[PDB]
Amino acid sequence: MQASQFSAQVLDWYDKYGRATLPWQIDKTPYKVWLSEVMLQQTQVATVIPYFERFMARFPTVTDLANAPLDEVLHLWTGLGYYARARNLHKAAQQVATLHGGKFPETFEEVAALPGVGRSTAGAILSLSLGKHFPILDGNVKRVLARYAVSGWPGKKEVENKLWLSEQVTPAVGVERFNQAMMDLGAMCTRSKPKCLCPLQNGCIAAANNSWALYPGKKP
Ligand SMILES: Nc1ncnc2[nH]cnc12
Ligand code: SF4
Repeated sequence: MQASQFSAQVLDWYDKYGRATLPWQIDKTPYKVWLSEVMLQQTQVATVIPYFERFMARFPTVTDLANAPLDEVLHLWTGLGYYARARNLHKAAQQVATLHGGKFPETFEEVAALPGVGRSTAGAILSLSLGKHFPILDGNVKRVLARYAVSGWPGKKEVENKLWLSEQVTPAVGVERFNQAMMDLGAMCTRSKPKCLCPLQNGCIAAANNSWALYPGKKP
């Protein structure tokens, strides 16, 4: 499907079903988006909501998080699992306080340099909070794009580079809505039995061939 049509269809879909009412989607700031992305990396949205609210109440700013004892951060994280995220979260907060005077960085390199934040997460933080022109590529997005019929295992460098398709379909105008739409689409284009309610159904190769099971490829 033509890139221009891909982004246009996803944006039109988001405008009608794009439920952007979650806490981290209102009065967005790099800090709030970063915090939510880290919590959402390996935890379901329903579970994350109360923690996000608790964290924002206890740590209104990144400096408050940086100055808090690690033990307190880990205690509040209890129940989210995958604590390496919490440890990196605290280190990143301290890096922001130390290197950026407490102002969460708004430039890609400085964001990506934070512990626990990669190319995709950095792109998400800046695109969603400031509308900066960056594409994303998490598990949800890989699924949607792979189902352009990319059958290789994303674990392979060449396949990962191929998927990073994301750049081609991601627009600058409306990037915040498009990136959120892609994540919503992949989360609600599911692993099993996708609900091809999808704005890409008229051009998706997997849908046309009823072959979604082949994309993305599984670890060989
Ligand atoms: N923006 C987002 N909305 C819902 N689930 C997500 N998982 C990762 N990012 C997400
Ligand atoms: S049409 Fe179906 S398989 Fe294709 S992107 Fe949409 S949900 Fe996924």
